[PDB]
Formats: sequence, structure tokens, C-alpha cells
Amino acid sequence: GKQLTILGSTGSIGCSTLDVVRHNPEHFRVVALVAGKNVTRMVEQCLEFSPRYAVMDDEASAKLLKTMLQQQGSRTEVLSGQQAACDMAALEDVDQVMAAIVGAAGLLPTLAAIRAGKTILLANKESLVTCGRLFMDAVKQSKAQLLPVDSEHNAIFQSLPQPIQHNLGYADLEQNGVVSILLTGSGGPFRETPLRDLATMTPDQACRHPNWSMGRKISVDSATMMNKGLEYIEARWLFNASASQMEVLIHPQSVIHSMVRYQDGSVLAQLGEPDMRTPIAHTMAWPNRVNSGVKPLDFCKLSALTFAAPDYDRYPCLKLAMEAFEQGQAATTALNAANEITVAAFLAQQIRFTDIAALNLSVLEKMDMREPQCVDDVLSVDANAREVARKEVMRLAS
Amino acid sequence: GKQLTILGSTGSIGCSTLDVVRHNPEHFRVVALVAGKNVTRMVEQCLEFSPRYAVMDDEASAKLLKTMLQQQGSRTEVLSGQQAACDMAALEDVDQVMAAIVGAAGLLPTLAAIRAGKTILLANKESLVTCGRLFMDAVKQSKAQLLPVDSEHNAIFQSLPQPIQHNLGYADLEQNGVVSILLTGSGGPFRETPLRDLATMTPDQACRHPNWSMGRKISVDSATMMNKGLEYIEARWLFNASASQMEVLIHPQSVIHSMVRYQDGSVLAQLGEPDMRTPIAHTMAWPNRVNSGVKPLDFCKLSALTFAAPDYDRYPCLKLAMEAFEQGQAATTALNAANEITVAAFLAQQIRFTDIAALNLSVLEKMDMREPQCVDDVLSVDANAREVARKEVMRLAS
Ligand SMILES: O=P(O)(O)C(Nc1nccc2ccccc12)P(=O)(O)O
Ligand SMILES: O=P(O)(O)C(Nc1nccc2ccccc12)P(=O)(O)O
Repeated sequence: GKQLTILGSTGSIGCSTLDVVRHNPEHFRVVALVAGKNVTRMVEQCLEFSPRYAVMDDEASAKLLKTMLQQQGSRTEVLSGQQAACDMAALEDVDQVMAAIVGAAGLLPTLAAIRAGKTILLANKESLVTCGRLFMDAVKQSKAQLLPVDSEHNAIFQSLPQPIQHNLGYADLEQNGVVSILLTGSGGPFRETPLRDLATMTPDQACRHPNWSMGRKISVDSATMMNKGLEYIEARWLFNASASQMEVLIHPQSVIHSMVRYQDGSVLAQLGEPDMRTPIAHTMAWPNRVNSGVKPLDFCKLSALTFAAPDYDRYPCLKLAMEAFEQGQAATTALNAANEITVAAFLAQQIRFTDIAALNLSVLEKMDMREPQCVDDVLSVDANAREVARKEVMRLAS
Repeated sequence: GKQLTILGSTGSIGCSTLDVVRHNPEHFRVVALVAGKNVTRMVEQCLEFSPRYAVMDDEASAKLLKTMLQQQGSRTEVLSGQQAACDMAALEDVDQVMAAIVGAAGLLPTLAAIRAGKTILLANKESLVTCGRLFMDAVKQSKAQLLPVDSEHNAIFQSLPQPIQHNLGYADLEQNGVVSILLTGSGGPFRETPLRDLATMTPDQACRHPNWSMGRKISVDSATMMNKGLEYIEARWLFNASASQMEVLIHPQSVIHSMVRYQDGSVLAQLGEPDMRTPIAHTMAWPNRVNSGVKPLDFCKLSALTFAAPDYDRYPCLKLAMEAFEQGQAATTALNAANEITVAAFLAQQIRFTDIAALNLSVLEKMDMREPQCVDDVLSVDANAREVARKEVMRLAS
């Protein structure tokens, strides 16, 4: 049985992760759960998985949770605050750490797990976007095994040779017969929309994800392909890949999750249903496999699979992300920050769908900052990009 | 780097193999080339790769080769006969033996390489189709390493976890998280043809292989799907798969070469150009990669990829193969034998296209002998199934 702490257990990934342990109680044991303010869900989780510790990121939620657990008879030790989260992510006992706390708050805890040499199930994919360097450096200096939970990166992981799977992040791609990494995306809902109409697209239209359903912010990112841009940035750090070793390909059906091209012409791909339990279960069980609860993909009920090259005039955000990577970590975290503001602004109906890319570009032009040397520096860049982003939204909205 | 013997060097696979060698001088050294009667090519190959030995089918063909090699200044030593052919596959200083001699011949030579514990580049279907059990028991005894060269089997191997690859046939699919092997095939030229018309199809119509060109006998095998049936038989032996661990899908475009599904929902696949140098280069460099000279496939220049389940009314040969497996090596050897006679008879316009499956089934029901104990036994079953089959064809010509 492997012991693990789930960073961000009340969220979607967290629940999908707990579902997987539910399918394999003999294989996994939850030692600790860490969450934010969703006390009700945290209570059910503690009552069902009996963790040694339950941590909230707030004293008000911790006491509120502590009262309910005691009322229910649970003796799970309650804690509060980011420091506690970091302690859970470094417990001598635990083997794996499901890093699913999104945003800045996930940085330090995830870093703690890495330093503690734990096996990290990286769901907090945005932490490579901002601390790619720091994180990969720390990963190598501790030999902590990184296992990407993101569907695209996981697909690539599974399609990569074993020597790279181990030593992930500092292994030599070319030396292992790998030509390039093929990152796939659906192209969003506006794949075939006339460029002329992109400026008038509405939040509800942009939120109609082509295949499966998901959050509004991440849906918009899928429509601008910024998600693919952020994933591009992450992949470069994660698989130690150069610009010429990366390819982006639109694949509307999203049956293939991503691929890897090899020296001899071979292309290895991972395919499957749109259910996060699959990549999650893959990482939790690696190098082996376990039942995930996901139905077997039925090839006889699929839409014909197609592919196409990404048109940059249609996806300026995708080009913007690629260009930013070559500029530095300051640029990528700034791009991420800005996109956070502009998308929320678009959803709030303050700016046009097309204003997302332009404003995003605009913020990077104004930044002009030095590459961070630590997390605290990253937070600094992030914060400055958000205010600049907010000024432009207000400047454009007024 | 690697010393190798090439069984059937003058054929298609053999040449593709030398091209990979020509592409990687520093990695492979040709120790021995074995062929039939094509002295012309054996000369150029011997001149270009300076093997130590070369053997031809008969003394005449060899006598002539020896003269030209001497006259051309070549130092290679000439031999002839099956025993010399087998001796080359067992040379102490040989690492890999590309087993590309097809049919009843090449059986003993590939068994020779297995018995010598070498790494076998299996590009000979006859082996597993007629001696599946004898051979897998043999490779298990000598610890020989089988690397499948055939496109479908190679794709499956590439999509299988490392523990299975290093222990082919001997490994356990379920313990390693594999739920099943997905064998793909184009479905042939008659994939869409009305069932009633199959009886009138001509050799020429049967020989229009859907995606790329190939032999007439093989094109026909693709039209009847006997092609996939034989591969189905091999796959079960090669990867130790049960009936329920096998799936046969029709994939018209042949971009996906085959796949394997895992317990967590993941499906790994191998894609590429229809060039044999890819799978050959793969087995030669395994566990690493080498240049094959094959153009990387362009995902933007493909036709929509589709799938469909094979209808046994349309492809009775497929089902026949599946049934023969349950009956043992005598049944599979008999099916293979009968099929060579009926296909050839079809090509000669002696029987109808639909007479192929009909007569294959029929000779199978007339066959007695069951479960051979050695190669000579299968050879005997082969010889008898051919005679029964020839009479079938001759009786039908009345
Ligand atoms: O895991 P990712 O990469 O964040 C996500 N990709 C996803 N790919 C396949 C299936 C999914 C099912 C549910 C949620 C996300 C999914 P996206 O690229 O943001 O759409
Ligand atoms: O290697 P296999 O698997 O025997 C063969 N598949 C093949 N796939 C791609 C290209 C080929 C070029 C020449 C001959 C056979 C080829 P088939 O399935 O018998 O058609």
C-alpha cells in the first residue's frame, strides 16, 4: 500500500483521485488531505478515507471542520495554514503527493514535496509555467520522481521511453531516439468560425467546450488555445525539450491525447476517454497499472479522427505563449497572470473575446522584468502583471 | 556495435535491413548473409557489406557466387545448404539474426537462432503460425529475445510495458495491467463490396491492396483477412494472449499499425508511414533508437482515421483462423498450408474468390494429425494439408 497526501482534495482532481483509491483500497492509503474552505466535502472525505491529518488553509475553516469531525466521532488531527500543507507534503511516511492545489498557494507545498524527495503527481501544471527552472532544478537535486497528471503531458509521458520516464526533466530526448513531442488540442469551439466573427463571440459561446464539459475559465483558454500555450511551456520544462522538438497539432475529436515522434519514424500515442481518472490512476500506479473506473474506449463509436496545423492568426495566444517561453520565466508567469485577468474580464463581459490575446500581448510588452530566482520573486512578477492587466481592462472598458 | 546474420538478405525485408545498416555503419556489422538463388543481389550486398560468410540455396547457385566474389575481389566465404543456413543463425559472435526467410524453409534456421539464445528479429510469420508452441517454449528455454518485425506485432510490442518486452511470450499480460491487444487491418479492397459480389471478384481486383502495393498472395490474404487471422494466431503466441485478450479492428487508412489497451483506460498506439524500415530499425536498435531513413509522417496530410468491427460473413477466413488456434498447431499449420494452395489456385483462376475460405475450412475438417512434437512433425502436417487442398482444387475443377 502506498501512502499519500492529497494537495487540494476537495477539487475535481482531488475527488477523481479519491475515487481511484476507492477502486483500489488495498493499493492506496490516504495519510493526509489538504484543502481550502469547502468544509462539508472535507468532512465526507475524512469520514470515508480516515486520513491521519486534515488541513484547511484558514483557522476559521479548520475549527469549523474540527467541530464537525469530533461531532461525527472522527479523530483526524486538524491543522491550518500553508506551512501545515507543506508539512503534509513532506511526511516521512507518505510516498506520493498529488499536487492539485491551483495557483500560487500550490507553489510552496509542491516545492516541499519535491525537496522531500517524494513522488509528485503533478496536477498543479501551472507551477511549471512560473517556476519551471526552480522546480526542475529542485527535482534533479532530490531525484524526486515527477509524474504529470495533466492529460496531455501524461499522454506524452506514457509515450516516452523508460529511461526518460525515470530521470524526467533532465534526461536527454535526442539521446533516447526522440525527435519531437506532439501536443494536441481540440482547437476549441471557434475552430471553424470566420475570423471576422471572433470579435463578437459571447462568453456562453466560448464556454461550449467541443467535446467534454468543464469550467468557464479553462473553457475560454481552450477557445483561445492559451491552454495549449501554457501546456507548451510546461512540456518544454517537463521533458527538457527545445523549440524544434515541440509540435502543436489540432485534433478536434480529442481521442488522441498527445504523441511522441521517434528517430526511426515511429510515432507513439496514448488514446482514451475524456476522464481524468485515467491519467491520475496511471501516475498513482506507475510503473504499473490499476483499475480506474473509466470505461474502455469503444473504437466503433468514434468520430473520424482528423488533424490540422494551428493557424496563428486564429490563435494569437498560442504564438504569444511560445514567444514568451523563449523570453524567460518572468514572461511566462506574467503571461499566465495577465490571461487570468483578461479571461475573467471577458467572462464578466468587460472586454471582447479577441481582446484577450491583444491585452495579454500588451501586458508582456510593458512588463520588462528580470527572471525570478525564487518563489517570492515569482509572486512579485505575478502580482505586477495582474495590476497592469487590470488597468488595461479598465482602460479599455472605460 | 551489433554483429548480425540476415536470413533471406535478397528479399524485401533483407534489403530494407541493409539500408538501415547503410544508415548506421558504426552500429551494425554484417557477419553473414543468407539467400536463395538470387546470386545477382547477393554479389552487390557482399561487396557493399563485406560479410564473413554467404550461403545460397544450392551448390550451383553458390558455386557461381563464389566465382564472382573471387573475380570481383571479395573475401567472403561461400557456403550452401540448409545446415549452413542454420549454422549462420547460430554463429557464436552473432548478436542479432534478422529471420526473413519465409515458408517451411527458414523454420529450422530461425529455430537455430532461438536455440543459440540470440536476439531474433522475427520477420517470418511461418514460425509462430505453424510452430507457435514449440518456438515459444524454445525461446523460453534458451532465453532468446524475440523482437517482432511485422508491422502489427512490432506496433503492439512498442505499445507494451517494458516488463513484457524483455520477456516476450513468457510474461503475463494481466499482471502488467494489460486488458487486451488490438490488432488492426485495412479490411482489404473488398471492405465495402456487396456480399453477393465477392464470388465474382477477380485476381486483379483482389490484388489492389488498399493503401500500398505488395505481393499478390499477400494482397489476396488482405482481401480475405486471412492476413489478420494468421497475425491473430501469432499475436496470441507471441504475447501470451487469450481469446478475450484479443481484439481485431478494421482501420482502413492503416496509419495506426495496432494498439494495446490498459486497465486504467489508456490505449497506447504506434503510428507511422507504411515503410518496413521503421519496424526493422526499431528491432535492430531496441531498447534504443536509430535512424531508418523513413520520412516522418505528416499528420496534416492524412485522411480521416476510422474504425469498424470485422463482419465474419464478409471475412470467414478471419474466424477460421481464430477457431484453428483453439484446435492447436496442427489446425493452424493445416490452415496456413491449405490457404497457400487455395490462394495460388485463385490467382490461377482455378477457383472463385469465395472458394478460398470454403476450401480452407474443408481441408481443415479432413485433417487428422494433431499437436506436432517437433519441426519435422509440423512439416509433415504441412505436406499433408497441401495434398488434401490440391485435391480439393482439382475436384472443384470438374
Ligand atoms: O488535464 P488538462 O490538460 O488541464 C485538460 N485536458 C483534458 N483532456 C482530456 C479529458 C479531460 C477531461 C476532463 C477535464 C480535462 C480533460 P485541458 O487541456 O485544460 O482541456
Ligand atoms: O509486415 P506485415 O505485417 O507482414 C505486412 N504489413 C506491411 N505494412 C506496411 C508496409 C509493408 C510493405 C511491404 C510488405 C508489408 C507491409 P501485412 O499485414 O502482411 O500486409
